[PDB]
Amino acid sequence: HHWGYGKHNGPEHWHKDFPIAKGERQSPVDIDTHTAKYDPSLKPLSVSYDQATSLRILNNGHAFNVEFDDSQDKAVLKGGPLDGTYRLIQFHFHWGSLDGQGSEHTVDKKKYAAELHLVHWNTKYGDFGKAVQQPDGLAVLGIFLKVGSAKPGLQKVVDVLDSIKTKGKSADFTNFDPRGLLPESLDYWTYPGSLTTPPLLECVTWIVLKEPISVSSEQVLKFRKLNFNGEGEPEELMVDNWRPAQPLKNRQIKASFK
Ligand SMILES: CC(C)c1cccc(=O)c(O)c1
Ligand SMILES: [Zn+2]
Repeated sequence: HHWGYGKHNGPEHWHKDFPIAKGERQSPVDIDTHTAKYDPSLKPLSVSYDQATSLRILNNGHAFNVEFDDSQDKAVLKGGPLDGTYRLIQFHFHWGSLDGQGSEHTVDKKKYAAELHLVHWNTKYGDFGKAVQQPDGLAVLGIFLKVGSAKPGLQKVVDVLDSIKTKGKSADFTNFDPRGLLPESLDYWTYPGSLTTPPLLECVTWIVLKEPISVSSEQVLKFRKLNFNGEGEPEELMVDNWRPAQPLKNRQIKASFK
């Protein structure tokens, strides 16, 4: 009876195994565009993905993760609110059963169909496992997905999903270029928060882009054909793998843009 996104093991239950669920810097949050503060001290984000090396795609039972070689500084995030260099380890999405929900962060209470998380860890901590123990360990770049025109740079991902339908399945996934998932603008909001799944550790500088990417209805429909279950177990569609907005508490969201 481990955590998940059902009635009996979903977000309202997580605090029993993971008490930090009710902590002081949990994610996601609603982004109130009118009360976010423009911060002129914030730097442009530096997204350096030209040498990114993707390796594998994995159904981990709650998402599909596209994994990168993080054994060197090949795909790094810097600048913005960060001090130091953060290496890309993996990206994944959170999505809904319907186009009107699926994002974790919301914008003036608006839910997008999905949210992309590009996960990076602070190289001064040496590895991801160590980084998650630290208040500045991770930098997650969050990008909203709306349904409309297809995102061509997403289709290679969509096309391999039928090979990792069930929990624990993996497939080789080389030469995928994550630059193909980024919007035009790197205008962002930023705040200190947490992993949005167990263990809910409070180790994340969130960087949420203002501009959504468009994906097609067919693209997101293919996300919804994945399974939470293992092969040979009863079929539970992998949908609604998002945590709702948490209390902002003693935090202010900062904007990079006016
Ligand atoms: C694999 C889990 C712990 C995780 C790690 C890091 C970032 C995320 O956005 C997320 O949803 C989940
Ligand atoms: Zn995530």
